[PDB]
Amino acid sequence: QQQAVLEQERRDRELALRIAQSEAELISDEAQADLALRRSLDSYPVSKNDGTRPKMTPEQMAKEMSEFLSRGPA
Repeated sequence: QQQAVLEQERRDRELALRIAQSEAELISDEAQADLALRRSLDSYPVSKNDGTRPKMTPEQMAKEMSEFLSRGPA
């Protein structure tokens, strides 16, 4: 198991050191940008499908005022 605990230990330190030295140096911005790009699944733009377009229809203003008047005191 030596080879295991050995390469595992040495490696562990190496990486850990890279992340510590990198994050501490804040030079490895490429990683953040990448992970951020892959993490931003919402990369795609917005898609209208609810009808939130200008012009308040009777139903809208009605739902707003109705919901407003009906709420509570303070």
